[PDB]
Amino acid sequence: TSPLLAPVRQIHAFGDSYSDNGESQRLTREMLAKGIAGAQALPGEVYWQGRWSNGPTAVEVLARQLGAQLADHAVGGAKSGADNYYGWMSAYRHTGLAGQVDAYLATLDGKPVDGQALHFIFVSANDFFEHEDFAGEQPLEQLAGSSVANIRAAVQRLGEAGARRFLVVSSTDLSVVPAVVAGNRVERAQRYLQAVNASLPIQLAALRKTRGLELSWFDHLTFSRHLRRNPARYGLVELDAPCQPTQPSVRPACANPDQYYFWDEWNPTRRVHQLAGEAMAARYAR
Ligand SMILES: CC(=O)SCC[N+](C)(C)C
Repeated sequence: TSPLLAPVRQIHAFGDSYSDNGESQRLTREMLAKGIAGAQALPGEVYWQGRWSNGPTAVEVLARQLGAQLADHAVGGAKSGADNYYGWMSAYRHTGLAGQVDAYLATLDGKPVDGQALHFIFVSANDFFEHEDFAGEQPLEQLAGSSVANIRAAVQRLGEAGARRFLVVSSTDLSVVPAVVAGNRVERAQRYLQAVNASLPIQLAALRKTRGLELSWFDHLTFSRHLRRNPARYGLVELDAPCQPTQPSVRPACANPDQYYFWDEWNPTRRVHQLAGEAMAARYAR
C-alpha cells in the first residue's frame, strides 16, 4: 500500500441511485405538486427515507467514516450525460451527471469551488439500463465510450472551475444485478462494464496528471467480486434475490436484510453500501 491520502471535511457527490440521499424524492414530490407531465413518486414506498435502498448509500457511509459533511447532488435514474433514465424529468430539470455539474457550478454563482472538497462521481448504470430497456441504437462498445467521455468531461469541467480532489467510482457489476439477470442480459452487462472499467481509469490518470489533481479510482467490481466470493465472512447469505421485490409487483421484504446483497432489483442493501463506503474510505486518513 501507498501513503493514505489527506483528510476530507467536505464531499460534493454526483451520480445516481447508488449515491442519492433524498434528491429524487424531493424533486419528484415537487414535480407531482406542480402536475408535471409524466411525474411519478421516486423511489417509492418500500425504501428508507428517500434512498433507493433500506439505509444510507455508500457515499453517506464514506462521509461518516472520514468525518466529512456531504452535499449529495446525486439523483436516482441519472445518466452520465445531461439527463435521466426517466425521460419525463428532462422537461423540468437535467438530472444526469452533466446536469448536476451545471447546477452545482450555477449555484456557486461565480464564487470559488472549495479546493479542499472531495468531488465524488459514481455514475453509468443508467446509461446501460436505458439502452437495454428502450432498445438503444448504439453498439455497447460505443455506449461505453460515451459513458467514459461523459465522466471524463465532468471531471474536466469540475477541475476547470477549481475542483482539485476527486474520487471516481468504476462501473458496478451490472452483470449480477437482479433486473439484468431476469432480462437474460448478463453477457451484455459484462461487455459494457468491462469496456467502461478498462478505458476510464486510463483517461482519468491522464487528466489527473495534466491538471495536477488528486484523483482516486474506486474499483467497485473488484470490491463486489471479493464480497460475493467470500460472503459468509461479511455475514451475507443471499446474493441474488432481492430482499424487497418490486417486479412485477411489491411483495413482503425478507426477514434478515443484512444477510442480503440486493434490496430491490437494481440496488444493493444498506449492508453492501456500508461495506462499500468503508472500502472507499480506506484510501484516506481520518
Ligand atoms: C443506478 C440507478 O439509479 S438504479 C435505477 C434503475 N431504474 C431507473 C432502471 C429503474
